[PDB]
Amino acid sequence: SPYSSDTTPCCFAYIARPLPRAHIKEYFYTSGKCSNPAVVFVTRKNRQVCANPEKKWVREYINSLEMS
Amino acid sequence: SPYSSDTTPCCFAYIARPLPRAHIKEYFYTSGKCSNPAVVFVTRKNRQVCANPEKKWVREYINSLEMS
Repeated sequence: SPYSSDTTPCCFAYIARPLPRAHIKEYFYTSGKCSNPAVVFVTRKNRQVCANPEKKWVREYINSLEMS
Repeated sequence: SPYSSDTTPCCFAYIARPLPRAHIKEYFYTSGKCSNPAVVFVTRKNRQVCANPEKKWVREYINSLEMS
């Protein structure tokens, strides 16, 4: 191993309500050292949220962020 | 469950070298949704590090932080 001496962002919950696209700084996926793979929406307040890719608005932000 | 819709800080690595007590803002333990329970030293740069309680300097910071 290289040097993964840091905590791992593992999200297991899934907020049913969507978040404000005006406060979603950046998100990212998480898995491997987690019970299940899920998305993580981080706002500008360093607030990490858990979102499942099986929603209709979750993949909406992931698609609006990773544009072409 | 209440509302744990956030990522979980799970540390599995253990830095062999100690950290600078002049940059250790605050630390905390982590477990439950993690493969193993470990400590987490967070500096002022929002840098989360993993430290095991089986070291000689790790419990040193945890004891110097949770004074009486």
